[PDB]
Amino acid sequence: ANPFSDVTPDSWAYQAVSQLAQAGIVNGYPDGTFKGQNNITRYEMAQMVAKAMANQDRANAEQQAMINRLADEFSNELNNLGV
Amino acid sequence: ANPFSDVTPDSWAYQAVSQLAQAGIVNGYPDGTFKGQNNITRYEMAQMVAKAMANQDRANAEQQAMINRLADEFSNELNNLGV
Amino acid sequence: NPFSDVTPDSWAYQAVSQLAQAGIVNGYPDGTFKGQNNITRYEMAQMVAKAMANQDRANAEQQAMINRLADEFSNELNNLGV
Repeated sequence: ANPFSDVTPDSWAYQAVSQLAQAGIVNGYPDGTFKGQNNITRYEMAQMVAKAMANQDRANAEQQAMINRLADEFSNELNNLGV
Repeated sequence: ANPFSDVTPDSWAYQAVSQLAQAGIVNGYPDGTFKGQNNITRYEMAQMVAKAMANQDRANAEQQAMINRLADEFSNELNNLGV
Repeated sequence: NPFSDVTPDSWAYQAVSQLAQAGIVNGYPDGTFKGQNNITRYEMAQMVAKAMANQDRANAEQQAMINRLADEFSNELNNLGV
């Protein structure tokens, strides 16, 4: 539940956002976010998910499915952000 | 407007925050932000505006007027941020 | 304003400095603690919130530092959902 606990590189959600960054759908994230094996806070993840949701129409159907699932997973932080 | 939708370089607000960065009033933003002509999210723009409203003592009369206009234009995200 | 500054003179800046050195605070921008630059209350609060998320790493006085930071940045932490 804690918004500044971590999401780890071995998790589905980390790998999802990292792959959406590979795709250019996630862009504009703080430099070094995907560097090495550093965790990402749920709050930072949610910002990346919110931006992907705004760039949603450019995703393939599989990526749209990833965004949909991420949006559920981070709904509490997304609501905090006004999304 | 979604808080993580994009503000484009043609918008008054984009150009104003870029000018405030050149002047030093907006500082401490992500590197990359004003290099070239890439979009900035409303949420990041709002963080830059909040910073300038904190730094508004540095501003000349015309810059203070710009900042006031910006705080209006991003009032929704500024309210989310607690500004 | 959550984006008003915290200076390097401040107890709070130095405490998060110390906790980052201790490894309790991580994942902050690279230029955060260098060049004697101020930190916004917003970025301070994010680091404090990681310190709370990791508070089981801290000893008694580091916990006391975390507790004091959590009070100091309570408004920003609330806005962040913490």
